Amino acid sequence: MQLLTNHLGYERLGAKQAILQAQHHADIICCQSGQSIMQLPLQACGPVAQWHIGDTYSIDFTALNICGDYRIRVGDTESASFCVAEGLLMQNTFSDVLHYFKSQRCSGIYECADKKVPLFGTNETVDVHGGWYDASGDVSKYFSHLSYGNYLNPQQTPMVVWNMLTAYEVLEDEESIADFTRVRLVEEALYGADFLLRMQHPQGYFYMTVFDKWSKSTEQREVCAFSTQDGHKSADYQAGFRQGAGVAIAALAAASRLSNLASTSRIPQCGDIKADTYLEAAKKGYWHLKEMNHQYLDNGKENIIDEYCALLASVELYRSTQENNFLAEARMWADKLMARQMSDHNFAHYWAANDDGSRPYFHAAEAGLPAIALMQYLQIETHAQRAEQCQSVLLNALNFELSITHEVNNPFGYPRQYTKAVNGDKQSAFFMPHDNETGYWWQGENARIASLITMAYMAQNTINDNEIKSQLMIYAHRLTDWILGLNPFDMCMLDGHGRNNPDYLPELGFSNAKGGVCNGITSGFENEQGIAFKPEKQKDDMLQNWRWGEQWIPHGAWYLLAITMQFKERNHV
Amino acid sequence: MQLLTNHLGYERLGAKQAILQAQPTLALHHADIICCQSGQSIMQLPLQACGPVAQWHIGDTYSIDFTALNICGDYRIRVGDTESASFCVAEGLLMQNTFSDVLHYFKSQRCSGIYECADKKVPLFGTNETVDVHGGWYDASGDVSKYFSHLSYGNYLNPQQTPMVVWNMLTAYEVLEDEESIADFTRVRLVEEALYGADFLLRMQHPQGYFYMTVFDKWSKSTEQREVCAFSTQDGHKSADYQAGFRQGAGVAIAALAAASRLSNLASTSRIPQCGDIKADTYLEAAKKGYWHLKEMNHQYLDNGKENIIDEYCALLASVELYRSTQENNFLAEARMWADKLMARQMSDHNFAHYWAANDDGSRPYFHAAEAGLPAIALMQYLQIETHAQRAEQCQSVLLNALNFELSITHEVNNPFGYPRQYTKAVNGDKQSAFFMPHDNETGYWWQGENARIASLITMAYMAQNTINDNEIKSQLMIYAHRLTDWILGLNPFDMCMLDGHGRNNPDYLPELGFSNAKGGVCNGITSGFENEQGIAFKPEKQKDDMLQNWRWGEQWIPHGAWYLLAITMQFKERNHV
Ligand code: NA
Ligand code: NA
Repeated sequence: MQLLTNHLGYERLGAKQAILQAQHHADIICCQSGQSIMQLPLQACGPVAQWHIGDTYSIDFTALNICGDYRIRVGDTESASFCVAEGLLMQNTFSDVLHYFKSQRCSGIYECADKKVPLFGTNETVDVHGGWYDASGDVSKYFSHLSYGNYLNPQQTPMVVWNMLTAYEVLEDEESIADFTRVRLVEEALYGADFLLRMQHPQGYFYMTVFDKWSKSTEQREVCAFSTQDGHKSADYQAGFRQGAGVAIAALAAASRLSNLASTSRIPQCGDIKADTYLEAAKKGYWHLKEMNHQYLDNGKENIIDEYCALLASVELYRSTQENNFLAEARMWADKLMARQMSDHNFAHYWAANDDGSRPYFHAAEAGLPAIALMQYLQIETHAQRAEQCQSVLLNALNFELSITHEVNNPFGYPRQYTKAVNGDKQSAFFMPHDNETGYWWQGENARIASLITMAYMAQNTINDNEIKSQLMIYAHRLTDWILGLNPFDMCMLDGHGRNNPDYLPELGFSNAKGGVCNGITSGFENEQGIAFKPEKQKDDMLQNWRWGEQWIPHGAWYLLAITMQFKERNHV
Repeated sequence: MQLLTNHLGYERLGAKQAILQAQPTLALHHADIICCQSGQSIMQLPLQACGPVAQWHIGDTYSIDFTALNICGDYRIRVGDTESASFCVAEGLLMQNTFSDVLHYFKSQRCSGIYECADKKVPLFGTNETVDVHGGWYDASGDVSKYFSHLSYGNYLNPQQTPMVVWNMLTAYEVLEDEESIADFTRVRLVEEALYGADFLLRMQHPQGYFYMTVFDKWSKSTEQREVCAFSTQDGHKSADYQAGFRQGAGVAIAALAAASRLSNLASTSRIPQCGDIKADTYLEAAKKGYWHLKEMNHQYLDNGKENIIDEYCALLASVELYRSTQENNFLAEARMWADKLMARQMSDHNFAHYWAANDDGSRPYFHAAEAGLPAIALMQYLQIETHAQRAEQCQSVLLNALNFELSITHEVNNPFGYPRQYTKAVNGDKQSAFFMPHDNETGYWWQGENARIASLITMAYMAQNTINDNEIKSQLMIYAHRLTDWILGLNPFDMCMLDGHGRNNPDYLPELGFSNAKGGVCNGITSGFENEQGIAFKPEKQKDDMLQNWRWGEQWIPHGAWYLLAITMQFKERNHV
């Protein structure tokens, strides 16, 4: 018998569960007392897919709202201690995540190299210094990659910037947040913004990547795109809306607006914030891609990823300029994005990746973004009928997430998805399919998980359905639990907190950093109905083991925004 | 009862203990060491009573010596029905588990953003000139000011700050050079951090040759208030005495710049990825210029105009490194002059033979909350260059006497935790031995936990392994170094690991004000009682919420991490020492 909990703890007013894996009822013990304060029943749950973890029971101790330290006991099996606190993850983890970013800033010989990096295929060198190393084992810097697969592009460095700026605005009205924390957060954000400036060519487009073929050599760093697990470079480095650039424009436009917030006047300053420079870059990049986008896409065709990224761009540009043309632009993108919601024989209201819905949208970094982008758009849409129609597509999208998550036995509340392999049919699953358009790529989904936590909390201020809001709060707390150690490996994936933190290749000097988040758990390597983390047969194989333990900056950025949204909503019952 | 252990664990070879806190009245007489994986006891051990400690009032304690355990794995201690937490026995343990995190800690504390923007044009106190002193690291988890040193008005308390970080990193980089199991990417990270620091040292040098003592904001976190200055007292009154004498960081800064200039001698330097060349000549010329300028001016920069032990250990480092980097006889003559001065600081009185004196007649003993291992470490550096047989033997006699003194004073009284003791004197008190520095001292306010001091004495105990010729002393120094290491990592009466991110009960500083401790960093730590100097305290109830006092315990400060990083690197070098 093992009692699994969130290794850190539970938000004071959140949904609260533990999972017993055993082949009784449960006590909740006050640590300070040593004595039982609740006695609760075990709800039986079936076996999960082919995870082969035995039967499980959940214990629901949501009603506990007393701040303290507690333990769960069943029989003579005790969980580890965990904490219940208001603002628990804000209080215990938010600072560490900023230090993680500052520790990952491109610096020393790499920063020196990146002042004079060549454009692939040419001898022209450009100054693209700044930003962050992408991963605990990769000093390359990315807008996105996997572009040659079309449907898999993750938003990388730009997403970190937009997430931090958006977190900063959310915290603006929080009295218990200190101005020094604002100084640190906006610094990391504008540091990122400054790199997004340097990644823009005079023509207006942004570079996709500064890539060294994973060599760690300064001489191999080049502005390029790249494809396959062999990292073959190409000259197709102009970033289309889905290849990072839409989110970069969105982040730049948000950055230009900081002087709208009272804290920006109050905190210490030096120089002035280059506000107009950010805004002009965002506008220029935007009108450039409305001219050039399709020519930058590998298959020449826009898909749901373009549409949510361009929606964020045009929305932020509208908030930052109040120019009617950007509201028209946002309406245009929102209409397209809403039309990706489609129904078939398996699901009502799933998200389509392509035009006919034959390829469902699923995304290991950012599955919450279609709904997130719609919520952002809802903050600006004053047309009552457009707002109403959008609310309903947004409600169906939230319902679809809950519904597919609950379709099958799922004691952990792992957010399920609708996927398709290249030689396979559409099907619901826990984890992304391994046979996809990249021909190799799949890994833990912590960023995707945190993007869905972010969507669930954002919905609290957006929708009207109190029942759905309720189920979202619960969904959000269990996805949070998974990342923080309530999973079958009893493993906290936020480094420096909880137990069993995994490492990457510290024997080779590629160690995971405190405050960072790793890729995480996948299906099995041979059995895609299985579950795995550093499975025995691949654990020592360097061509494969990065799928599990390596850290990657989008995980940390989406976790940062997730916990900031949790903090906003921490008292909404 | 409670079983206290190193929260992380024990280096595979050498001294290992746990401490039991239990009633005087304990019927039990043995401990078992349990293998976590199987639950089998693999060793059974006697309990040795240690007796009460000073006026700590922690009750009775017993030590459990499981040094004989060499077998890698996870274990716990059991006494009766009481068990300790689990811990690891591993070769290279702290290197494997903490080194990378301490480097990420430094990179996380680099001066950046608006503070970097301010420091490119910071005013010099009392003038209308401004200077570009950007770079380096924030001094503390609650202080974005940057320091060579401070407490200069107290004369005997100056701690080596930013410069010590750079010398410690460079010294660690060199020790690691012939370690096959350290990866080159680690070397890239460590030399980056060290040269980042050395670059800041260069910007801190005035064209005349002296270094600025401090870039200080009166603790305000205001960009405009930053200013090159000295300051004094707890109110931070600024002044124009910002020329750093040898003891005010400048001697260690010269040592660091001279060590930096030599990195091209190391095979790794050519091997790792390049982006142009390290500024070797620039560092060496600055070190020489700074050195000769203080040979002329030092006395004028000192608050009482008189050098003391701290000038002599810092200037011994400076001259030893300049000799190493130049091979010029000139610098070996300097180093010999400084060593002769430092050795003459060892004195005896009715309490202690061969204590260290801070002033000329030994009426004020040397004690130092950041760096008490430095007199012996400087002498060890010098022994590395001294070719003359009689000079070496005489210096070895003084060193062995100093190592014996630290072991004697630590073992003078009941001391289950092996806390390194020291010989102190309050401004209106007599010389006496103690655990913790005296609260009534020349500063009129300053005292705090001693982690950097603890790690400098760990560093001294491991450097001795390669320097001295006495096996029995080398052996008691290994034991001492291990217990010092335990204290920092949670084998203490607070059951508190003070390396943030590792172990349990990590303390914070003022996170509700946005001043959060950083993972990989080390806090000040434990002190005597606030009212009772014979007691022990860490965030005591009466002062825990008082901001004029609570910085003494939980705040992080960069000397602690930097001395911790060197201490574990010297342990790693000596890990196979049979
Ligand atoms: Na492209
Ligand atoms: Na001075």
